[PDB]
Amino acid sequence: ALERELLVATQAVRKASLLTKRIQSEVISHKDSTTITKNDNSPVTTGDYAAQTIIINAIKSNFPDDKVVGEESSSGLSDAFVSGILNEIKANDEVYNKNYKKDDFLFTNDQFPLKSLEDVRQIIDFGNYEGGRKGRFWCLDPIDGTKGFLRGEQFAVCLALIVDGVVQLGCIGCPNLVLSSYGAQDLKGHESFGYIFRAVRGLGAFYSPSSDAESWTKIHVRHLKDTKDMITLEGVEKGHSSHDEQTAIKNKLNISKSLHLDSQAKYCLLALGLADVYLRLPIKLSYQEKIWDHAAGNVIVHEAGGIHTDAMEDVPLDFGNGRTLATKGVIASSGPRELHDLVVSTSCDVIQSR
Ligand SMILES: Nc1ncnc2c1ncn2[C@@H]1O[C@H](COP(=O)(O)O)[C@@H](O)[C@H]1O
Ligand SMILES: [Mg+2]
Ligand SMILES: [Mg+2]
Repeated sequence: ALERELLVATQAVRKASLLTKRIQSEVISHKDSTTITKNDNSPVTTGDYAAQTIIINAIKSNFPDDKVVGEESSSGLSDAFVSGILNEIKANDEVYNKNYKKDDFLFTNDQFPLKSLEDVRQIIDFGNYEGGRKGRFWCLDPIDGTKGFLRGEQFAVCLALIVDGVVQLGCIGCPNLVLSSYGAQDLKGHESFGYIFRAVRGLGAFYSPSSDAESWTKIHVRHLKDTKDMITLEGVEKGHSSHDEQTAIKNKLNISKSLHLDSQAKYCLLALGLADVYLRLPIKLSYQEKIWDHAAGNVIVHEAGGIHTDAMEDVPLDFGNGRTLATKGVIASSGPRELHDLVVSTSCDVIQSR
């Protein structure tokens, strides 16, 4: 089920994963001409746009009518900037086609050739769908955790397919994820551009070194019994979640181990069974989480046997509400239900105690 879509997603993320891994230090050193500030003061770089261009152009070459909700827009980009996006794509093509070309797979075609600056603008702007309750659409965060990317640390390339408001397929590239950093083993070929994790609803969750992406290894959450032995997953950026209220949850549950890292790589480590609880409580309750920050991990965690809800009500996340989630905060865990509900009710109590 969804065979073609899974192959398209996997290769699109794979090619964008090599580009963003390759760019990381060039964008950092040259963080005066490749980094733009958006209306909410968040950063956007040549990497974010190049990854969006590669993945939407692969989607459209294979599925010409498909709808895409992508984070970025080309509005306002100068020609000079868009020439830099094209150049990075072509430079990545020269490295990528030497080693990793996939037989019988097209990233571009006659209709969407990805040759000109106008092609780049058009492709980026096919990500302007607003989502919603009915029908099939793609959901894309080209670089999830751009601040992690700019710190030379973790970031992810995230794509999902949503159908009738439910995530059916997810694919997350984590180009800089080294599993030895945590407590685990790294697989053959992980060093060039990290790992790809993926899942289709009902068919399990799997991963592979990005450079391979042919041999897939099944993953599953772990099942620890005592919260005192568990490990939390939290972001690094203090403005993305309430770290002090997450510390209160940890103290109440006697949790003393925590991993901080940017992006939906966090969901991948939960799905691999390397940590137990992802916490993301909101500092301000007016914030609405973007669907592209959670859709790919939602199906991956579900298929790995975990649970995924908001941070207060303990209800499933609804990916049919448009570009954002109407609930407050996000919490995911290895389950079971008793563990998950203990974490979420503790979160609701801490938030209500403000
Ligand atoms: N005020 C905020 N609250 C929650 N998430 C945010 C906020 N500002 C930006 N983000 C998201 O944080 C995501 C990365 O999450 P993370 O790396 O886990 O901290 C980005 O893709 C942004 O959409
Ligand atoms: Mg951004
Ligand atoms: Mg992003």
